[PDB]
Amino acid sequence: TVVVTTILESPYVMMKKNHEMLEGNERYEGYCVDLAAEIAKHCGFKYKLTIVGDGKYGARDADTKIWNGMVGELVYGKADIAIAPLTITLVREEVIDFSKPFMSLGISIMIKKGTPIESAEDLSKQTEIAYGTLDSGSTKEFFRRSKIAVFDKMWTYMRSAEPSVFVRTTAEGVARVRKSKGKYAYLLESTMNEYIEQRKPCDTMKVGGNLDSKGYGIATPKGSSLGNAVNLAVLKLNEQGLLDKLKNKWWYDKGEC
Ligand SMILES: O=c1[nH]c2cc3no[n+]([O-])c3cc2[nH]c1=O
Repeated sequence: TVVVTTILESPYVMMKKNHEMLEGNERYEGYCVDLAAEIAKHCGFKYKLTIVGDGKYGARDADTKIWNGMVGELVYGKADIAIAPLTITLVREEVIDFSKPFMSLGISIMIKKGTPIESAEDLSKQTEIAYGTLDSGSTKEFFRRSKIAVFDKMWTYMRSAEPSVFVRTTAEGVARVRKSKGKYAYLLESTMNEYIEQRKPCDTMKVGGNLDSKGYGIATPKGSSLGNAVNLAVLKLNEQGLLDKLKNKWWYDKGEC
């Protein structure tokens, strides 16, 4: 039985309402729950879903150099594969292998409906509406390291805006957009931004083109006997139209807006 690490992040993995009456994999539902079943079928393995102990994706402490999250669970042997919306990045790929992406995404803008902002350039050319990102992570780093004039102007503003425009969690970023009466715009992954829009009170919108391009991938340890098959399975499901189908199902068929 393959041990699958994953993360409770909607709509990827969520507890079914009647989870206490159930056990094992049946306790969960979501895009990644459906994906794990397809990947297992196509690779021929039995598996057990487990939620990542510390509830994190995967980052390496700059001082201690220890890996936390799902990446940590793979490099320290606690799980055999990670099936979740784990972004394919250079630092992670140095230590684990990623399948080809199963979903595309990029940095985007979340506004409270009615905010007169349509792009990153709009935001950079004004100060009435504050804007920020998660206070740690790649989105913040994107701006910090960018050489593009608009993005550098945005970084300059954000780094010294008061009150602080950075938030501790994704949920706080969403709540701040919702409760700031149009005076705060949040930068985050387009997939989450698209998902919010679609969730009641239906008061947020995704605007502008993505500012970068990335992808989520299934992760396995270096030398894993699972890597090759998992990678072919993702390509097959994309070509059969199944990945698009799952995305449409969890974002729109189950949408409320
Ligand atoms: O560092 C990460 N950060 C992530 C933040 C996310 N917010 O909404 N979804 O879905 C997310 C997926 C993420 N995946 C990552 O690997």
